[PDB]
Amino acid sequence: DKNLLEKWDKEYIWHPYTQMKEYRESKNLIIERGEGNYLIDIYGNKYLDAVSSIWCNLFGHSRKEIIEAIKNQADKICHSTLLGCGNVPSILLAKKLVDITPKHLTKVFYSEDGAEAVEIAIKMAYQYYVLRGDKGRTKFISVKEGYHGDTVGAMSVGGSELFHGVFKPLLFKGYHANPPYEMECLNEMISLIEKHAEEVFCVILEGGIMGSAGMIPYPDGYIEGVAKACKENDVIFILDEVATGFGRTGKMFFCDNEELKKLEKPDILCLGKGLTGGYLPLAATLTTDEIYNQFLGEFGESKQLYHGHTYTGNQLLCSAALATLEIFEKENVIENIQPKIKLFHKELRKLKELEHVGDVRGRGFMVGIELVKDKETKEPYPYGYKAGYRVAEKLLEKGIYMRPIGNVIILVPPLSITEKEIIYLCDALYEAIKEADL
Amino acid sequence: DKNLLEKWDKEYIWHPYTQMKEYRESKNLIIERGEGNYLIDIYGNKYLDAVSSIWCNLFGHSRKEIIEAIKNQADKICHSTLLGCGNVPSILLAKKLVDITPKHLTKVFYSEDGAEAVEIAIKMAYQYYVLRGDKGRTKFISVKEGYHGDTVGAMSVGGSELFHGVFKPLLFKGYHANPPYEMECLNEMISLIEKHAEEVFCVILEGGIMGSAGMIPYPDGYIEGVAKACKENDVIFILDEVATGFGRTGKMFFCDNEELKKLEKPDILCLGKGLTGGYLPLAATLTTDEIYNQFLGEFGESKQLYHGHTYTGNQLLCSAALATLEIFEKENVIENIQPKIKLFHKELRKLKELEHVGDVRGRGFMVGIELVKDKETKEPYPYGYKAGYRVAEKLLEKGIYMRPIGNVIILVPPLSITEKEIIYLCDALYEAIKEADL
Ligand SMILES: [Mg+2]
Ligand SMILES: [Mg+2]
Ligand SMILES: [Mg+2]
Repeated sequence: DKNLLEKWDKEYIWHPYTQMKEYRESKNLIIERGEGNYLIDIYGNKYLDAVSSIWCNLFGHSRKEIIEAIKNQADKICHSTLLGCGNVPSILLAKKLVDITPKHLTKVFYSEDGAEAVEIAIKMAYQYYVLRGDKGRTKFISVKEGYHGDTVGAMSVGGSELFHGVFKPLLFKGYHANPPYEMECLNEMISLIEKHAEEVFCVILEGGIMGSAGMIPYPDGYIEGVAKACKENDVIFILDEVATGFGRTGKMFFCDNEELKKLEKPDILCLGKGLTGGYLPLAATLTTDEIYNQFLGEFGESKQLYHGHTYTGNQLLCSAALATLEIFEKENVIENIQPKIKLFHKELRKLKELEHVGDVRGRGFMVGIELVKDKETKEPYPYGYKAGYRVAEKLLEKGIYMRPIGNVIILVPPLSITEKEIIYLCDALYEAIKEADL
Repeated sequence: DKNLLEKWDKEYIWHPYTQMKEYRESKNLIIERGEGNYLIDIYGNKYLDAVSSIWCNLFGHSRKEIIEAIKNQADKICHSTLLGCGNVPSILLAKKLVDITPKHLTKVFYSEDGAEAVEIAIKMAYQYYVLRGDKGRTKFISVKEGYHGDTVGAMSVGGSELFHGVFKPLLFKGYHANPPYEMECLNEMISLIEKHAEEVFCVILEGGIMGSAGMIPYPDGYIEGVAKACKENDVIFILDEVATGFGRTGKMFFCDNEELKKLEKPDILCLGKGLTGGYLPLAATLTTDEIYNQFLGEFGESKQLYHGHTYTGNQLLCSAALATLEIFEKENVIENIQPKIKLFHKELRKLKELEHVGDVRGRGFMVGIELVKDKETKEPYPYGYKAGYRVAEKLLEKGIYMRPIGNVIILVPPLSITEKEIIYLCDALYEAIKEADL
């Protein structure tokens, strides 16, 4: 009963990232099923998933290989532990993950969410230095507006003042450079690394684009310059590819970068979201043997990483990821998305001419369109104006689901998006921006 | 394949809570499938899952309703967002969760792991008081040896010195009473609540037993007196039932307690592990409307809880839980386990006679058996001696999988354990303790 579902949703669920007073007043999408690149609501209406269910869905909502891998695994066993035991799917997947990532990344620690992968990276980096005999390395370096998740460790190293600023008494402190967007901003970051090296246990950045800040790319050369500064100063470099990993930027991983490979950076890579093709929560933290080796010794020396929740390496999670990686290989996904990305960027250029479009930016299939009140001033709409949501409302009427962040329209379409869907998406966005009350 | 699986396991996976030096030297259980209460390894050998795959498995490894619920949901859709949208399974499950928990707990915020549920509880409690206009409530009260998970927020409020003590520079600070194990100890805790009330955003405890500390029960009346003290002193009380929820202690939830119900405590309840019957990572944080309502307002007031990772409310996770709750209701689980728990406790009594058993304690199906070098002194075995693992080795020869914590043998059997399996288990433990080098 559709009216009951709507009522129960508003009565019983406290939704993530949502002002519930407004959600309870509106007619919200309630999804019942999915086919291809489309979410289907309880009214039977179809919406193109233009943000990939928040940046995780790679191949659509009815991809048979991943669905069948889950069902086949559930007929064997859904979960048994990695605490002092092993399980088959987690072993096969760990080999695949080591093999598809840079050669210096050789060890796999599993978790469920990108934020937990980052918490684990933080704890490994911190404890590495303690075990290695370093003293006083209790701080970190990151960037303003960076985002790594919403638990306390993730929030500490993030720079998301709006989301996490209220929690400052609970966060551990470090240093934040100005948003990365050679350039004055690289120089600023190198200077911070050089100044604070001996007091810091890591530098952490996202994989070449700041997602939650509104899909802003790091300038070319930026991550490579930071990595080299980390190497020159004996600081661990953590790259968070929770959103960028698995093809979204046009490469398999941002860190598939000859210069980073040459530097053997990052020392720690976090993965999540698209790892399972979007169907289940798995994440991974991959490290160098150098980091792993510090935690080796006799049991009674108490040097092991005392971390790991219940469902670490769960077989259903790992079965979805195995199927995902198998798709990558068998369908030559990275080569096959190249004409689609090229078409997407070509189809976005006309948005630049609209009166309320300040900036069109991003990398591959991760794009933001920044709305502005005045093109020449660059002046923003007030937060309370919900300019991006005004655009989202118009897109919904044209059969497209888009979630913005503040003034930034976000497009993170599935790798499976068709050329026709791309052309439709950008033509609909053009009209939507014109129809919105801006 | 078997030798390669073993090699890849040791080569590529950094296992949770495991000294990898030692794991790489040993022959470790690699699980391939499950049937009923038994894990089946890649050699085809069967092991009774006497710890329920680390305290999550409720009904065995081949429970058709849960497996079928997962498969049926995967044919509709595996995942769409709860960020500003809804999905059907999460709605049906949220109503069921509200309905089966105490009546003052009316709202459901989903996550993947119990540690995240506790981080969310922390953040809700903290931000509640900021929004309500209170100043300086930045500390918490908990207990020494308590355990809430391994992310930074969970570690801060936990009291697990061995696991998390090295991370102290990254943890936010508070007050820890002495382990609840007795009126003297309740009075100590109440006094701390009275003393620090206006500077504290929560008191957090486990649901009636301290798991990771070695299955030590809180005395009867302890939780009730703390809850009453929280009510009388205007402090939020968070109860972590991640391990105790869904029948393990003999009741559906520890907080199904007439006194706690009358006090309308706890204010926030954390659930996880057995929620999905042990098959997938789902967790939930349930709260009162009082807490939820502080976060209501207009969008531009920015009062919403800016928390929620990608896979919040995932349909596969929620489908497993729906099936789980349905089993509870349709098979009258809580009434049916009562003679089995009584049998279990009766069959453990003989262990008390053995030379190296210091203590047999627990609640329902959560039991610890504390090993000691001298029964007269109660002196422990050194950490490095791994006395519990010595016992685990002998149990493994008898077709039983048990994971200890230091000197404590842990038994957390599935709710589906048969009377025959219970008698087998306790007789084998009796012999295993005798055979071990203690
Ligand atoms: Mg590699
Ligand atoms: Mg055209
Ligand atoms: Mg309730």
